[PDB]
Amino acid sequence: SPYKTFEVVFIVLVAGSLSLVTIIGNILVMVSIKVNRHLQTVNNYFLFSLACADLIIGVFSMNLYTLYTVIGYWPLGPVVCDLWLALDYVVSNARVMNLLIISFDRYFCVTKPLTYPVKRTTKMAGMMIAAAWVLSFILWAPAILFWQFIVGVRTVEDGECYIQFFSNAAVTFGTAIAAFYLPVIIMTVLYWHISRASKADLEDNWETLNDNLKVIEKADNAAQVKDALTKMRAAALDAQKATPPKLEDKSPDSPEMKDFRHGFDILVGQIDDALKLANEGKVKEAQAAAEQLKTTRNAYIQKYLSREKKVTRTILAILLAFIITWAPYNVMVLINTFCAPCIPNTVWTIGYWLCYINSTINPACYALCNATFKKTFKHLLMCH
Ligand SMILES: C[N+]1(C)[C@@H]2C[C@@H](OC(=O)[C@H](CO)c3ccccc3)C[C@H]1[C@@H]1O[C@@H]12
Ligand SMILES: [Hg+2]
Ligand SMILES: [Hg+2]
Ligand SMILES: [Hg+2]
Repeated sequence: SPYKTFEVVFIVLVAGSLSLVTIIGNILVMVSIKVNRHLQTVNNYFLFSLACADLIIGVFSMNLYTLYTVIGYWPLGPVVCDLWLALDYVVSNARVMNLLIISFDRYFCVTKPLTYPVKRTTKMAGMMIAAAWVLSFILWAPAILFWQFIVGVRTVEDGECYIQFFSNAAVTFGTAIAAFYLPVIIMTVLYWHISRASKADLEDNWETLNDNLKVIEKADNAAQVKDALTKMRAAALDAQKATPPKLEDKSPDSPEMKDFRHGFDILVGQIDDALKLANEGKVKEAQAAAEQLKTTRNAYIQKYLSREKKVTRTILAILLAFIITWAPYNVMVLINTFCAPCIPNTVWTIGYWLCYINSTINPACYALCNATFKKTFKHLLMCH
């Protein structure tokens, strides 16, 4: 049997690789926040706790589950089985309520801007996270570890490992409704109000100008400099015709409004001088003209202040990675209520692993898309 042996070797290598990636990715996130004060924001306190739960899944949950399935039975005894099940459900429950914290915290920043942001400190973020881990422990740990003593008998036979009060299929489904389906519904409606609040005009023109200015700096060919120069110049004219939040509410004839438009008139003059050199053949000099643009922009940035579009996109990615990876297991629980043979044990293992995969791809939802995390990752990996 040369094939059944290769499947075991393939599974061990794939499981060990996923566990290793989950460990490294989440440690890099947690260490980056600790060593860089620029990453010590309220949002990253919630991501630190999220990466903290993902690290426990990669270290304990993934490895103990791989040993369980490869050997074919539970070899570590009943005590370690209860501790593993309790740790798995508490850490998972803390993740779900962590996503609820991120969703509600973002909801009150767009619906209560005159009240909530001033109440949004790292001490409040630490208390909400601490309360989430305490509530998760109280909900799952005593029931998983001590239900056998309440009923007075341990029905989990030797070599088996499962939650004892889940012997009733309807009980498992009620758990799926309260611990997964209801939270996902809440996070979906919360995001629906987030994207509708994002869907005012001054932030859209200034963000387009700054984003296309970076594209010129890191452009590989001549098509990326032409598209960025035109789309930025279009956004610069729409940002010039509008009035910024100026002090004292000054008329268009004021020296503040005249010099504000004059700052954009200098920028368009340098943009067309960069567009010229890009067509003369000095595409490298047009990229050197972007530094002159960044100087003029910085010389007249005192009239303006938004990365909130990226923040909303980041939350959606974190929520979708949670829904997509945890949905297959929960529909198996639903089908299990009326047809247990409809879900083979191989399908159960796959659905259980997909939930673990949520911890693997979670850092890639935000860390590999944020400019500050990338710079800190490079610094953590270079040899001093
Ligand atoms: C570690 N898991 C893979 C186990 C199986 C799944 O369980 C669930 O999806 C249920 C809701 O049906 C759930 C339990 C606790 C917290 C959140 C969800 C995902 C997580 C959770 O700890 C268990
Ligand atoms: Hg941790
Ligand atoms: Hg933790
Ligand atoms: Hg992702």
